[PDB]
Amino acid sequence: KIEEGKLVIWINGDKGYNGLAEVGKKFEKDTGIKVTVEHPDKLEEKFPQVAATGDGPDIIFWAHDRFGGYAQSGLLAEITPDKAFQDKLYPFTWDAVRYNGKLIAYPIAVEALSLIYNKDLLPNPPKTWEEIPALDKELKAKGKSALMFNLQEPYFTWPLIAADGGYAFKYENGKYDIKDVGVDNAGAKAGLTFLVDLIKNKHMNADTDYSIAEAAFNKGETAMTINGPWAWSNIDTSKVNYGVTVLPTFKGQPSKPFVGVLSAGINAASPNKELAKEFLENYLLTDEGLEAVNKDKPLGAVALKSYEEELAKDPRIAATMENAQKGEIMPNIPQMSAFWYAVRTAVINAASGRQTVDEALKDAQTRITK
Ligand SMILES: OC[C@H]1O[C@H](O[C@H]2[C@H](O)[C@@H](O)[C@@H](O[C@H]3[C@H](O)[C@@H](O)[C@@H](O[C@H]4[C@H](O)[C@@H](O)[C@@H](O)O[C@@H]4CO)O[C@@H]3CO)O[C@@H]2CO)[C@H](O)[C@@H](O)[C@@H]1O
Repeated sequence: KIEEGKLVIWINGDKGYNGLAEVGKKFEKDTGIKVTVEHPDKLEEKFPQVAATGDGPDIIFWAHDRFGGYAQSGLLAEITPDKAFQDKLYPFTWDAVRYNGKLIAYPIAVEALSLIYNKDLLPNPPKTWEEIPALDKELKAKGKSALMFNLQEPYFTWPLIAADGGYAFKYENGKYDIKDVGVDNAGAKAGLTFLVDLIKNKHMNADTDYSIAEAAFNKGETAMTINGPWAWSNIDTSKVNYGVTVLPTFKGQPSKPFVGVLSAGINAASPNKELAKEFLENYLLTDEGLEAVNKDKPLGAVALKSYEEELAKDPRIAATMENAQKGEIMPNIPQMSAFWYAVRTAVINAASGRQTVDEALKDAQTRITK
């Protein structure tokens, strides 16, 4: 089901697909081949399924953490750029899309969660997690709340779990040791207990998801939320007077978000590798290609140095870079998806009272290490 002569791109629904569509149109305008951009639900799970058949998109966008597993299944072409092109992007973004010494994708953007706050309702954001219960009780007196964020997805809670010492896989020599997993140590247990105490004492609800939290913030019902740059767009249309700052510390330690590098990989089963390379290197990864996407939903701190130089004056980009620096670049090993599924279950079970914190995280460590 090759087709040929066209490009099909999958990208997640939260990202600037309509912008990327613009960039596709221009490529189609001066090259003649059509580019259809789609955003299937559950594309990152679908990809290893369809592309296994020899079908699916020519180009697949997702954070880099999924890209080791795809590479291990031989689903991605090795990419090949001259030293000149490589010099156009930041080096650490290349490291993230290397699997077994090979490059498996092009880096586009560096993503890190920030604290987003309603300046009108809250001139100074808290410096610490510990001062959030008190802040909530003040605000509830006026029918507002302190903080709502998506609790269904472990990506949003990880920064608190990691803060006092939790980790995914220990980095040994050049390897991650997949048997040394830090989701059940004292640091992780401290962080998840805190969150669970926030819910027990009605400072937020176990059921809050991405939509609930986004609506509460953008209507001015909650003073704070935790999200990444793709969310800024929807806030601007609400005209809420917002700032974007460092995440609060916990026990004196910085919150530590897992940093994701938005990457684009070429399906090894594509009859269109050359057209794919062309589109990416010469259309998308230019100041003009990147701004068209950014205009639709912001990318974050972008991998292309020339555009980042223009973006870096923005205090939002500055905050994004400050949280990224306190955080850690995710592994891209195949075991990352196993990690995520276990942790997701642990958080949801702990937050809902189905399990104690200690039970939840012990299960997760057992599930991850086999
Ligand atoms: O089991 C039901 C759930 O399973 C599916 O979600 C899985 C994904 O398949 C895994 O890849 C992983 O997801 C990670 C993701 O790989 C990682 O990048 C990060 O995702 C960010 C993204 O970087 C960022 O750009 C923005 O889009 O937000 C994403 C988080 O929403 O974190 C994810 C973990 O939160 O793990 C999940 C299970 O957690 C399926 O897609 C789900 O819809 C389903 O709930």
